[PDB]
Order: sequence, then C-alpha cells, then structure tokens
Amino acid sequence: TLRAAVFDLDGVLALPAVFGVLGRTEEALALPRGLLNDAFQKGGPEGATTRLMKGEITLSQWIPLMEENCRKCSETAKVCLPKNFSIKEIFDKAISARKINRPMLQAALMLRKKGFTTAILTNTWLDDRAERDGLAQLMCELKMHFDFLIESCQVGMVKPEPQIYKFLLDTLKASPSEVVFLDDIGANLKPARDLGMVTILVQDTDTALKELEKVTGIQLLNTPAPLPTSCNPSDMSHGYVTVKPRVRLHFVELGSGPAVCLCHGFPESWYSWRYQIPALAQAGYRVLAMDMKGYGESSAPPEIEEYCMEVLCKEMVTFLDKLGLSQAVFIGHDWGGMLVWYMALFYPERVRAVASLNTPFIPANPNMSPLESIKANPVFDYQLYFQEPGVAEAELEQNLSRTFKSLFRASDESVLSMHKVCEAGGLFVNSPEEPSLSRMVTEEEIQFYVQQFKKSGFRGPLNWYRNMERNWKWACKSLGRKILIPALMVTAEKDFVLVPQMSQHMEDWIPHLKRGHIEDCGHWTQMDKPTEVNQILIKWLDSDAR
Amino acid sequence: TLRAAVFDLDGVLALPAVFGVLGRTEEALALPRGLLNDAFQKGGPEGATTRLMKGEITLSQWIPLMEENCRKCSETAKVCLPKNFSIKEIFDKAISARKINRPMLQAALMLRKKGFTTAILTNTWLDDRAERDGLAQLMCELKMHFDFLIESCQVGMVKPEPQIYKFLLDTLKASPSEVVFLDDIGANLKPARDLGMVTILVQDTDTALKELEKVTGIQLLNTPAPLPTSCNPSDMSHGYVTVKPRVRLHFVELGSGPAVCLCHGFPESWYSWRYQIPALAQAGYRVLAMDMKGYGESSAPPEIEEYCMEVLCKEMVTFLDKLGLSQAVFIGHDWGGMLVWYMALFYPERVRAVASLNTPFIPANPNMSPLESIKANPVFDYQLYFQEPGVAEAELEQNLSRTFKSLFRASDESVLSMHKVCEAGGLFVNSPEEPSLSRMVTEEEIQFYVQQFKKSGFRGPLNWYRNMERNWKWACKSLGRKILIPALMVTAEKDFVLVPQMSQHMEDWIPHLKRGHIEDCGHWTQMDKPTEVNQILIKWLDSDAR
Ligand SMILES: CCCCc1nc2[nH]nc(N)c2c2c1CSC(C)(C)C2
Ligand SMILES: CCCCc1nc2[nH]nc(N)c2c2c1CSC(C)(C)C2
Repeated sequence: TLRAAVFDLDGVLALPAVFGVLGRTEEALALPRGLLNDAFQKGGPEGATTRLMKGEITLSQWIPLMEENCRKCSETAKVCLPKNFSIKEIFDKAISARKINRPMLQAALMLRKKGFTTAILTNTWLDDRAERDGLAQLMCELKMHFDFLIESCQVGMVKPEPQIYKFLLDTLKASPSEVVFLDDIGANLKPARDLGMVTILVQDTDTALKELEKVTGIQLLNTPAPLPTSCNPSDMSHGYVTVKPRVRLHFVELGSGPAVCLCHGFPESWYSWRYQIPALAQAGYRVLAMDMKGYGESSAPPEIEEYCMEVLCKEMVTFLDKLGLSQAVFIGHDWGGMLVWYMALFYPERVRAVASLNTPFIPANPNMSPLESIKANPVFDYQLYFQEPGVAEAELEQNLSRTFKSLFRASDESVLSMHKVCEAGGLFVNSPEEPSLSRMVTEEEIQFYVQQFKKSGFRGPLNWYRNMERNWKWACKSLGRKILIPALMVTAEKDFVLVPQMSQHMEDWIPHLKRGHIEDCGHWTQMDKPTEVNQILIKWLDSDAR
Repeated sequence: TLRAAVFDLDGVLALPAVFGVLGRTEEALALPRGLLNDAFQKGGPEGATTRLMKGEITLSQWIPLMEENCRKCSETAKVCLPKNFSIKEIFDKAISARKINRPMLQAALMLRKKGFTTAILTNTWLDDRAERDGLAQLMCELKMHFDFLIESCQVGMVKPEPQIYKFLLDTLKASPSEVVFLDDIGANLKPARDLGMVTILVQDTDTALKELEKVTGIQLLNTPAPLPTSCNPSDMSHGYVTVKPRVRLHFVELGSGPAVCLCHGFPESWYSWRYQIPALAQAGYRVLAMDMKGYGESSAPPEIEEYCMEVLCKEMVTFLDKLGLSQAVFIGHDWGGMLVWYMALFYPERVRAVASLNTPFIPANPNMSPLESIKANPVFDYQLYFQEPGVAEAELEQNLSRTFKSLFRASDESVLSMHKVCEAGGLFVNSPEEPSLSRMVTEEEIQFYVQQFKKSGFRGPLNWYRNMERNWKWACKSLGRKILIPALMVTAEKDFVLVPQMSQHMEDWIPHLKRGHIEDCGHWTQMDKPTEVNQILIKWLDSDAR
C-alpha cells in the first residue's frame, strides 16, 4: 500500500526537458547525431557532468569543460562545430524554456491532499549563471508543494548510484514498497525498481498519469479544476508596525516586486485573502495582507472615533512611512474597499493603483444626513442595528463558530434575512443554532476566524460602521476631486447589499475606470470565486500597476 | 526663548524652487515677463491655484485650468504661446529637478538634536500625476526628520491666510514667540511676523543659516560632518518567520527594491546595522536586517549542532522560501560574513550578490584539523576560550553593561589584551569593572544590547564558535568550487584579528572579486566608520547588485 510519490524534475515536473536540447541542437545545426549528447556524458562517473551533478563544481566552471568535450567529440566524428556555438547560450535558453508541467504538479498536489508524502528527487547543478534567478524562481514555485526536495548537487550523490535511493527512502521514513517513483530516464528508474519501489517510465504525461492513478487508485486525470494555493498561517512571514503609541498593525507578507496592500472587510482577517496571497506573489508582487485596525493581531482600541475613515487612512499612510514605502497598490473588499477609495482621494501620491471588490465609489450627498441615506435603502438596515454599542457585539460574540458559519456562505446557501433586522432583533434570529458548513470554507478555516476574534471581539470591527457622520463630513471635502489614478471596480452579481448597479455612475468621478464582473458570486468574493478574482487582479496589476 | 523651527518646502528645504520655473520658462521661450507667473496666480483666493492648494481639486484637474489662464494672459499681453507648450511637461520637469537642500535639512536635524520641535509647513497639492512617485519619495525622505508635516491641501487652509498660522501654533503647542519660521516668500512670512513669530526671509541658504544660528544661538554652519540616520527600534517594521518547529527568525524591514539581507556578527544584533538600514533603503533597496539565530527576538536553541554553518545556511534558505524571495543580496560582518560566503558557495541561485565586512574567504585545509589551524594564530586564542560550554557564558553574562562597553570600542580605545586569553582566565580579566563609554556608542545604544541579551544570553551566540570540526568537514565539500557571482570584500585596517592581509589570496577562489578598504577602522566596522561603509556598499550595490 503506497504512501509516497517521488518525481524527477527534468522531463517529469518540468517541460521541455533540458536533456532533449542537445538532440534539438544537433538537428538544428545539422551535426552528427548524439554528438553533443555524448560530449555531455563524457567520462561517465568521473567526467565533468558527474562532478557538476554531485556539487563538486558549479555550472560556470562546467561550461568550459563541456565545450572541451564538444571539441574532442567533433574530432572523432570528423565534423566541425559552427562559428559561434555557445554551450552557455544553448543552456540559458533551454533552462529558460523549461516550465512547470502543470498536470504533473496537479497530480502531486492531489496525492498530497489524499495523505501522500511527496518529494522531488533530481540530478541538478549549483547554478551561478548571471541568469540563475529564473530557475531559482521555478524551484521556489515547485518545492512549496512537496514534503521534500532532494537535489543531487546538495547531497553529493547522483542517480543512478544506489546510495541516493537509500538516502531517499531514509528521508521518506518508508519501505521501497510504499513508494511510487516517476522518471523519464529508464537507467535512473532501474535502481528504484531493483529495490521493489513502484516505478513509472514517463514519456508523455497523460500515459504516466493513467499509470499513476491505476497504481494509487486515486483519480488524477480529468479531475475538476482545483482551487488556487491557500495559506497556512504558521508558514507566513508576520509583520508588525507601531503607527502610534497605542496602535500596532499586523500584516502577512509574501513575494517581491511592487507593494500590493490587501484591505479586508467586515468582519474579516488578513486570512480572507488566503487564495490571493500566493497567486499575487507568484505573479511578481510583494503582498502585504493586513489585519485591519480592530482585527486579529492588530490593535483594537475601544473608542468609536479611532475607526473613522480619516484616522484609518492616516494610520495606513504612517504604515507606508514606517515600512519605507513611497507607494503601494491598495486592494480593498467591503469596508476595506471603502478605505481604498478614500486613500485614492486623499493620498494619490501614496497609491500606485486602487482596486475595490463589491464596494462602489459613491460621492457623499451634502444635502442629506448619511443616516437618512442609509434609511433610504432597505438592504442597509443591518447598518442601523450596528449603531447602538454592545447590541451587535452581544449577538456576534455569543457563539463565534455560529457567527462565521452563518455569515460565510455562498449566494445559494442563504441563512440570513437582511430585511427588517433591528425589528427582527438581530442578524441570526431566524438562523439555526447549528448552521451547516458552507462549501466555501473548511471547519479548520472557520476555527481560525473563531481563534482570531477571541482576542478583541466585535467592538473595534463594529466601530467601522459607527462613524457615518464623521466620514460624511470628511468625504464632503473631496467633492470637487476626481480619481485619475489607475482604478479597478469589481462587481459580484449576487451581492444583495453591494449590488452591481450601485457602481453604475462611477465613471462620472473615475473616467479611466476599469471593470471586472464576477457571475454567481456573493458578498464573500475572495473565497467564493478565488480563481476569477486572481485572474481579474493579476491581469489588471500587469496592465495598470507596473 | 525659541523651542520650535518651522520650514517651508519649496525654496527652503527643497531646491530649485518649483515657483521659479515659470520665470525660467518665460526667459527660455522669450515670452513677456511674469506672463506665466501671473496666469499661475490668476483669480487670487478664488482662482484655480488656491483651490488646488486647499485640496479642493487635484493637480491633474488643475493642469487644464492653468493652460486656460495661460491663454487669457497671452491675449491681454498680445503674445503667442509656442506650438507644443505643455504645463504638464513644465511641471513634471520642475518637480523632478527639485532636490533636498541638504544644508537646510542638516540645520533642521541639528536643531531637533538640540531639543527643538521641528515642522514643515507647506502650500502643496494632491498629486495624481502618472509620475507622482518621485515627489512621494522626496516627501518620505524629508518628513521622517521632523515632528510635523503640515500640508495646505490636507488641512484645507493656505498661506498667507492666518488660520493656518493659528493651526500651526496649536499643533506645535507653543506661543508665536518660541517659534522661528523660514520662508522664501515675504508675503507668506508676514502673518507669522504679525503674530510675533521670529521669521527669516530665505533667499540664499547660507545667509538664512547665519540668521538662524544668530537667533537660536546654535552653531549650524561649518558644522563637522554628521553621522548617517540611525534607527529607533520602536519605529521599525518587525518581521517573524518560523523556519522550523522550534526556530523563528526575527528581522527589521525597511524600503522597497531588491532584497538585501544583513547578517551581523558576534555578539551583535540587527541593531549593529542601524546606520546602514535607512541609507540602503534610501538608495532603492528592501532591507532585511536579521537577528541571527541565538540572538535578540530570534529563537536561541540550547544545542551546539543547531549553530553549525550547514544548518544556519539551510535555515536562511527556508527564510527566503517562506518570504517568497527567490534571491537576496547577502551582506555579512564577522560570523555573519562567514555565513555569507558559505551561502554563495552552497546556494548561488539564492544569492543575488555576496558582500563581507572584515571576514575573508579562506578555503578549508583538508590536511589540518581546524583546531590545529586556530592554534597556529595567536590572535585566534579567544576562539579556544570559547570552546568549553558555560565558561565564556559566565564571564559574558555576569555584567552585560560591562561586556558591551568593554567590547564595543574603536581601535584607539583598546581595553582588551586578545593575547593568551584562556591563560589570563578570560576576555575582561585586565579590563576595568566600570569601562568608560566609547565614542562609537551612546549609553542608550549600550542598554539596547543589554536588554536584547537578557532574553537568551550568550549560549546560542557562543555556539557559533563551537562547530569548528562540523564546519570544516562541510566546507571541504566545496573545495573544487569557485565563487563566480558578484562579490565584495571590505577590509578594516585596524581589525587586529581579521587583518586585511588575511584576505590577500581571495582572487584565487573569487577572480571577479571587488574590494573596499576602510582606514582607521577597528572590528566594529558598521558603527566605527558608518559613512564610508554606506558609501562602499551603495556604490557596489548600484554597480553589481542591480
Ligand atoms: C444574504 C447574506 C448576504 C451576506 C452579506 N452581504 C453583504 N453585502 N454587503 C455587506 N456589507 C454584507 C454583509 C452580509 C452578512 S451580514 C454582514 C457581514 C454584516 C454584512
Ligand atoms: C582589541 C579589541 C579588538 C576587538 C575584537 N576584534 C575582533 N576582530 N575579529 C574578531 N572576531 C574580534 C573580536 C573582538 C572583541 S572579543 C570578540 C567579540 C569575541 C571578537
């Protein structure tokens, strides 16, 4: 009974295989067959290539010894190498052309999901080329999905020597019979066979995957589209910045490139962005996923005025100052989406680009009390229930598990009756005591919000809705302005409070505005449609954020 | 008696003044005098420029209303504007040409050092230009040095209206008589005068500074060269990453751009890099100043083998993995410098560039026990005193204040007799009980190391010297390799253990090696010669790190 799957890198998890480049090079240059491919394996175990694969030497030291072996090989064949034949150029292009074999990674992912221990075992080199970063990036993207990465150059052993196989088994803490082993090279596959490991010769991925599901009994081919990579909180870099004597802001940080600040809504977490964080970092961005003031590991002062937009925006500017960031692209959802529009209106020099999910930009009406405006919309009745301090806190803090289970549900799992809320006496009055688990979330993810909300509760989060007058007065100062920085508005078809039609007049104030629209998406956008959220944001970030 | 100094931005802290660009534009285009300069002040308090300065409108909304005012002004003068006259182009270039007036900032710095409250009061706009980042960067660099930044567009008030002056005084919490006020515009200076504030009309900086020192009684002109900006720990972004179940690594993070990982030596802190952190971030780098394993807020496991180079390097790779960083330039000093060379030898794909202060790269001798090699050098005797667990801990942990005061001193403040150390019975045996304060450090900075070392002590730090055999064996595997990635070796003339001549054969293993040499510099390089350390590193980073 199998419990481990092992994959080769070249020709297995990564395609096209770098090896197959000496063959294509011979064919393109009209050189004798296997001329380059054997100058490559010149001297077998004592040759330049074996020393490279054991980590005796680096790739840069290796380039000229391979060139030498290419000279000698041409001599014997009686042929001549071009004019500006370059081993370095051949290898740079081949390493650069090699991409992840996505269906192979998906199968490894699925096996690890179904309890398997997964590992990459590869014959590789110590890359010191000026362009080594491209490969380093690929190895970082691949490795995160596996329990182990065994590189020949780092262990001083090499396939097909049998000690690397015994090394592999020892690191797996398993007998050869509990192990599937995939390799595109028959000779490297043989010692694993000889030990009794289940082996697959990988030519085409499809056939290799049919063999893999046959042997594991796990469906890997024709599988439904998987969810994007999520975040495990204990594996993240956690950041803390004091913005004022009593306020510290917590954030999760991943990737390099332009700073992208993620601003969650009510009553959320940095964790509401779990499906966006690895995707945005992978797309070449430095992700800063905030725990907004009043939430998680961020400070939660009791005062109502501490949560008015003016102070929240000012603390976000200090946050950038303290981090030494002249700018960040601000991406908000719900209350975060509202903050994000104000950051663009009051601090455009600090915002590279602005994006909102569900929350539209609507200028304040100077001829109407914000309380009158909230009363004019029946779906906004919950906002009035939130006004009186302690009331919503008592209902929301009574059973945290029930709270998040009742809130965090897709548009087809409706448990709430957002109508006549203060009259009904609360949000969960017609709601079950033990709500079923939504398909959007696991029980584990619910317990994370439960644990996060145990520190400060709902007072600070609810205080975000308790500054309607202060926010209105402050917003009225921006009524002559327009948003002329790059901006994205993403609507969710099934958000029944922040309806897509609420965003219809936005180009009157944001003429260069770009849009996104998600169908069959409720209020909890990020976890409802993670795949399309990422697709819309990455595409917008690459076109308008730089 | 003065206690506050207030500075205008344009023409005072920043030069050349943006205003003086309409004048230069008229002169270059042979247009009638003050034609542009008055199209600029068209409508006075009710005009387009006043609305811009109050934050009623943004700079992008303003561009076309100024162009209009330029049309009307030409009409009356009977002249014609060029062909492709551009207000946007004129302003982009002028904002971009404007740099910090360094002597003015130095005087503000000195005044704040001598107990003054400093502030910037400026008539500015809400910048939403595609190129707004350049100015945002300048404002971030300037503002950090002041107690307050009062921007007209953010307060809705404007100079010369007297409410901004009363606003300024209220924010300062001081009477007009305790305030110096510098402005290049006589009309903006007048209401401050009228209130009884001490005022300076700033034409040339030199005359303005002579007036400023006359009025404050503080020397600001012909002052010795100041030290670089340091770090206040409570104002930094603090980062935490779990690299393995029991090891978490702490780091300080500042700036944006390519990742630069700073690796301190023995017995130091992330804080040993205090003078480099703001400078490197200012030079366009994302600084990650580590608390190395066994130090400060990082985990300090008791085990000796937890501090061998192999594991320390492996944890640094995991650190990059968890942060989503494919690479970082690694800059080390002392033990950090040693780690930095090994990261380059074992993980060149993860190191953008490698730099060491004082610590040379010397290949391991396979024909000699590392203990025999340490014995061959009399100055390395302290390393043998460090071998026996508990001994050096007892002496180093007895009085922390005495420890750091005795260690952290320049080459001309010698208190230690590094000779026959285990024979003498310790490091501080001939050292005073109450050492004088070195000129390199303040008492406050000493108390920071004292507080940091109270958590874990010297066991983990000393364990770095207790893996000589393990490190040697591991290093012997890299003997066939060469360092072919960009590298910098910085020698300190007066380091009497890590002598400059120890680095003499480095090009045999690092052929493309670049060098730096600091004269009159002891072992504590970063705090001994901060100005030249920064100059050497920035220049090397810009030429070789990208
Ligand atoms: C039918 C269930 C829809 C859920 C839903 N939609 C929304 N859209 N915009 C909103 N602020 C909002 C909210 C909820 C849940 S109650 C609360 C979290 C307070 C806000
Ligand atoms: C004369 C005082 C010189 C100070 C000095 N120089 C050095 N150079 N290289 C070194 N590891 C080192 C050390 C010291 C102080 S003792 C200790 C911190 C253990 C190491």
